[PDB]
Amino acid sequence: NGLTVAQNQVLNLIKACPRPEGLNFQDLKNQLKHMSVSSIKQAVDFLSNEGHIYSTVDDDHFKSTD
Repeated sequence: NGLTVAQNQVLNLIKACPRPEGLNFQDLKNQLKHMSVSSIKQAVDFLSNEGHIYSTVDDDHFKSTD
């Protein structure tokens, strides 16, 4: 899909979560234990800007764009 392994790791987790509130940054850290905070943030920022994910009504959680 053009995304890097890191970007896909983050996107796949967000996609795989059907909960209405989505995943927060702590959830990402907890599930991507081999990825640094900076690397996760880098991937999230990219996915957000590209439009693959968005921040929910709650200012700190992430969901996949349908």
